[PDB]
This record gives sequence, C-alpha cells and structure tokens, in this order.
Amino acid sequence: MNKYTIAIDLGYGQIKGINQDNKRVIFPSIISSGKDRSLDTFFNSIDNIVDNIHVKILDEYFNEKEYFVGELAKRQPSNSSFINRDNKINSEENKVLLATALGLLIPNDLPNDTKIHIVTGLPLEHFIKQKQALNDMLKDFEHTIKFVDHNFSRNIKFEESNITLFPQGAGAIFSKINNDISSLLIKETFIGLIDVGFKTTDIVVFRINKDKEPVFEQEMSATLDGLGMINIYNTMDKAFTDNSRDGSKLNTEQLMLLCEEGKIFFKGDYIDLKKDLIKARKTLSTNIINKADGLWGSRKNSFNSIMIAGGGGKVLYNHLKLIEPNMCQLIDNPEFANAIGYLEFGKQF
Amino acid sequence: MNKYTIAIDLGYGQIKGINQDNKRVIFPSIISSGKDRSLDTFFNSIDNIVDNIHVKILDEYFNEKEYFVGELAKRQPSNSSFINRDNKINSEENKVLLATALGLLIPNDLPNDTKIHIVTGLPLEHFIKQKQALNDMLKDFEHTIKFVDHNFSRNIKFEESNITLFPQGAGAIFSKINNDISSLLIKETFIGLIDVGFKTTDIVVFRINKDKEPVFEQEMSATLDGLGMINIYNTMDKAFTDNSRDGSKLNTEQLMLLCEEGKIFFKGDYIDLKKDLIKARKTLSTNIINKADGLWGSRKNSFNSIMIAGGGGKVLYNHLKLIEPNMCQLIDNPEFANAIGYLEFGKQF
Ligand SMILES: Nc1ncnc2c1ncn2[C@@H]1O[C@H](COP(=O)(O)OP(=O)(O)O)[C@@H](O)[C@H]1O
Ligand SMILES: Nc1ncnc2c1ncn2[C@@H]1O[C@H](COP(=O)(O)OP(=O)(O)O)[C@@H](O)[C@H]1O
Ligand SMILES: [Mg+2]
Ligand SMILES: [Mg+2]
Repeated sequence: MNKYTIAIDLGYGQIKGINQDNKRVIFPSIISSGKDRSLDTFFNSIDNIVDNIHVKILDEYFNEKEYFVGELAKRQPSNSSFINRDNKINSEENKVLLATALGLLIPNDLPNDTKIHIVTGLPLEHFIKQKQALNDMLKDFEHTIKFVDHNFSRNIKFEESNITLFPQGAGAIFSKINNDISSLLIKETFIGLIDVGFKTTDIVVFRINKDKEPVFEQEMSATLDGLGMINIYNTMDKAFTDNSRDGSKLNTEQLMLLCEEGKIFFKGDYIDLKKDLIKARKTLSTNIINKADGLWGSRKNSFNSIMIAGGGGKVLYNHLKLIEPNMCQLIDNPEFANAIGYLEFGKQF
Repeated sequence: MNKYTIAIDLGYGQIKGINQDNKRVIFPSIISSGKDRSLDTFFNSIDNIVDNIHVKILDEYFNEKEYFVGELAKRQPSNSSFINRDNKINSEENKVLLATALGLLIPNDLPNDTKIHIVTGLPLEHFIKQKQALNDMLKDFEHTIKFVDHNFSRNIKFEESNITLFPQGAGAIFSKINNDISSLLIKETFIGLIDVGFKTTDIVVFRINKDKEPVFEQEMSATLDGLGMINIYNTMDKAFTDNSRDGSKLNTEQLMLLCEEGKIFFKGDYIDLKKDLIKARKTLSTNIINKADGLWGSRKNSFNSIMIAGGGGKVLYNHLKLIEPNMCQLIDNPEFANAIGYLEFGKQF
C-alpha cells in the first residue's frame, strides 16, 4: 500500500520534525542517561510529552538503554555536553535523537505493511562528502522505541528506497514557495535563503532561467562552517566569567537560558549582560554580511527576495536586514523551513 | 576511407558549428576555469549538454585543465572578460573554444582511420594577412578532449590536407544559394552579403559574369573593423552608469542580457534604457549605410538582392533595410550562414 511520510531535521541546535499529517515536533538536541521517573509523576502530570521525553530504545540484540532526551535532558546536570558535541552523523547521540523524532511522529495504529518514507538532510557542503554515511546508517537503522510513562512503542527499521536525502535549505525555497513565488520570479533573477543555524550558517541561492524554472548555483552558495548561533553562546560564556571575576561558570541550562534574554538570575541577583548580547549579535550579523558578499560580487544587485530562515534568523532579522534592506523578508515558520521543505519536496516521490 | 566533415566558425561573439550530418551547435565564446560539478548535478539534471559544458582538455604532454566554457562560463563571475578579449587566433582561449566545437560535433563511434575535414574561417581582410597563423596552429593542434558528467572523450589531432580555409561570408552566398539564385542572377549584376558580426561587420559582394558565374570584387568589398554589435554593448554600458549616477556597473552576464531586451532588473527594480537601445541601433545602422556607400558609388543601383546575415542582422533587419528597401532580404539561418556556407562549399573537396 501507500508508504507514510515523515520529514526530520538533524540540526545540532534542536531537532525539527514534521509528518505527512502536519503534526510537528521540536526539542533541543540533548540526551542524557534516563532513570526511573515515578515520584515526579505523582507531583505534576506529564501533559505535554515533548517536555518530558523519557524513553527506552531497543536494538537488534534487544539491549535497551533508558534515555532522558530533549527538554528533560536539559534539566539534567549530567547530560550531553552539547557545546563540544560530536560532529559525526553516525554517532549514538544522533542515533537516539533520530529515534525520538521518529517516535513522536508515527501516529497510532498505522498498518505495518505501510512503511514510511523519511526525508532527512545534510549540510550543503557536506551533502556530497558525507552522503554515504547517513545513507548506510539509515540502512543500518533497526531499533524499537519505548515511551516510558505513556506506554506506546513503535517499531523503527528502514530498508532502502524509503530513505531520501536532500541538502539543508534546498527544498525550503525549491518547494514551499514554488506555488507562491510564481508572481515574484521573473527571469535571470536570484532568490536567496540564509539559514542561521546553530553551528553552521547556510547560504543557498537559485537562478531563475529563461523557462522560469529554478536552477542551482554552487559557486554562488556555500555553508559557513564555524559561523552561526554557537558563536554567541561561546562568547557570552566568556563574557559571564569576565563579569563574574570569580571563576564561576554557567552550566548548559543557564547558558542556553542566557542568550534568549541576556539576564541570568545568578546568586540571588540578576547578572546583566544585555550590552554584550546586542554587541555580539551585530558581530555575528557582520560575519554574515561580509561572507555573503564573498560569494556575491555585483551579483547582489540581481536579487529579488532574500529569504532568511533557521532559529537564529528569527532573533537576528532586524540586524541581518542590512544585507539588502526592504527587499529581504522572513520565512513563515523560521524553524520548520527545512522541515516543510523536506515534506513537500519529499512528496514528489 | 572517406573523411568526415565539420564546419566551425571562430566568431568572437558566439562559436557556430555544424557537421556533415547537419547537427549544429551554438554557444557564446566565453571560457572560465572549470571546477568540480557534483552538488549541482543532484539538483537539476544536465538535459542539454550545450548549456552546461564542463570539459577537460589534454595535450601532447597530457597536462589537462578543466574549463567552464560557453553558456556555463557566462554564469561564472571569474570568466574571460570578453569585451577586451585577445584578438590573436592562436590564443589558448581560441584553442579551448576550437576543441569544444569539435567535441560536440564528432558523433559516437566514428572509425578512427576516417579523419575529419574541418572548414574554418578568417575575416575577409585578414584571410591573406593572418592565413599562416591558423594554417600552422591547426597543424600544431593535438589534444584529447574529455566531457565531464557525460563520460565521452574525443581524440582531436589534424594533419595537413584535412584543414581548409575560406573567408568569412564567402561560401554563404557562393554556395548555399548557388542552386537557388539561378533564377535571380542574370548578367552583370551584383549580389551583396552584409554579415553584422560582433566585433567586425563583413561586406562582401560578387559579380555575375557573362557566363552567369559569380566572381569576386575585392575593391567593392571589405570588412568593417571596429563596427559591429560590440559598439552597442560598449555604448549601453556607458548608458547604464550614466543613468545610475552611482558608479555601479553591470557584469558580463547583465550586459549581454541588456541589449537583447533593454530592461535589466537592477536592485529590486527595472532600470529602463529602452530609448537608448533603439537610438544606438540606428546609430550602428547608420554606420553600415554610410560605409556600404563608401565602397559602392553608383554601383549600388546594379544590385539585385542584398542579403544580410550574422546574429546582428536578425536584430537590425528593419533598421538595416534602408540601404536598399524592398530589394534586400534576410538569409534563412542568420547565425549559421557562415556555418552552412563552410559546409557545402567545403563539400567541394
Ligand atoms: N526564541 C529564541 N531566542 C533565542 N534564540 C533562539 C530562539 N529560538 C531559536 N533560537 C536559536 O536558534 C537555534 C536553532 O536553530 P535551528 O533552526 O534549529 O538550526 P539547526 O538546524 O542548526 O539546529 C538555537 O540554538 C537557538 O540559539
Ligand atoms: N536574439 C538576439 N538578441 C540580441 N542580440 C543577438 C541575438 N542573437 C544574436 N545577437 C547578437 O549577435 C551577435 C552574434 O553574432 P555572430 O553571427 O555570432 O557573429 P560573429 O561571427 O562575429 O560572432 C551576438 O554578440 C549578439 O549580440
Ligand atoms: Mg538548520
Ligand atoms: Mg561572423
């Protein structure tokens, strides 16, 4: 019969997912060793399962391990360190996160003969170099998940011809605007997508041909490795210790709490770093202006709409506007641009 | 056995070619340093190889270099500058372009003992002065081409008695109309071909003798050096910067896009120069009227059919009509007049 569709993202910041039925999940990419949650169940009921993902994951040898994963793992003091996390796409940390995003997006009582076409992503520079790693790992993927405290398990095993690879930010403007940008694309124009990710910033462009079809410009588009939201969290971590003059250091929860607001509540008091937050965000925005113009010479004039996406684009939209003011806009769902783009352009097959 | 036939043109605007089997190619005369195309292969398939000519060219020392050549090189921002391109016929830029036109016109699985008679051209004033340059260079020509992304290679090496030189615009009306103009040539008449090329405009005539055979009039025919389509692109480039009043300047892609339409899409807006386009095309047409009458005194009355050809003749046919209205016509394939003329009049041998 027909095979199901689930679009997932493998972003180091936060795993983003959506299914065929437009139910979507989002949670930070943090795991920890799960332990038995029974006492805290009595105090506060788990209304939202996304907040409290305790999970059990089997394998082919049925060697289960518990995992605090996602939002609950951020509350744990022994979690994955997440600021020097492994960059390997075949890591067990990526294995658990991939299982969890599949766990929340398979609805109840699907037919077991009906499989799932899953659509994933790689960074745009790494889509050729690191292709066969995730291509073989998803072939190697054979587990069975178990949700503690909610008592529903899912079987997770994929053959070939179910998995599907598209680059990061590719289908976000290849599809998802293809019905809408027909009035906006004209001829010999350029559209631009700037995904401000956590570790790596994506810059991807497309040329509109004479036949009013998009086509890709690999010499006008690249992935900025080492430039992204992580440079803010790495800088403001140093800015806190220098403001402390004690050697005290925020943990992984306090640090990710910091650069959403800039005002951590530290030792009965707010330690204010609001000046260094606005300063470092312009510092990141400057290193996306000047790197866009490295790929874009006088070609910058020929654009018609620079879209931006990613989680970081939402918090930088005013500062990042000055690449091309009053032309550039914001995509509709800044996190789920890669998700919906993998969904619709994954529905081609 | 029988030796194959390929007719090529060496026009600075766009290389025009045709084979013995009437398969013909056309691409602009732009090269650039080729790089590895693998990521863009995944996005959009190369259906037409003429659009996406990535190529590898060996030599006698097997020193290969990659080349983005033709339409793809126009999309590159580091290409051959093409507005001050070298006029040398023995340049490496001419070497690569000559190899590429031979690459697309040798069909699959020809016998290696069967060679190819290639027919080229020189400008009509330069056919005597610059004869031995291309005559020796094609003797010096020894390479082996490799098409990336399509995986077919061709061996390219020519001895003497395969190469063949005819002037530009010569065989276009010497042959290619010789079967058809029998009803139109009478006696002591003049036929005229005006090739509006990119850099140089060709004016070539023929006298019909008493024996109803064509014969050449070198004092009634010359090549207009410095007059041609390039004077439009050089003028409208100045017209854009003067309309901008910013110092901004179009690149090689935007400039060649301009004077096919006159309306470049510049910084979210159309910068209109439609008035200066119609004005400069009459300015070029005036400098072909007055230069034709420099060679043609009261001899102008004795014509019977002024043909025009070249790429520029197609876009100037209405303005250039006023040399001799309602006598003058347009050749059938305005680009391939030199190509088919080199083909049939190259089939004499
Ligand atoms: N409301 C917010 N306030 C501050 N930062 C945010 C907010 N939402 C998202 N972010 C930042 O955006 C990042 C998420 O980026 P994301 O689009 O998931 O890219 P990736 O695919 O690389 O993980 C987070 O690391 C976070 O720092
Ligand atoms: N559709 C078109 N619109 C505008 N200009 C054109 C068009 N087709 C051809 N041309 C012009 O004609 C030139 C091609 O001339 P061509 O016949 O190749 O002469 P040459 O042998 O000197 O290269 C191009 O440089 C271009 O400017
Ligand atoms: Mg991303
Ligand atoms: Mg010509």
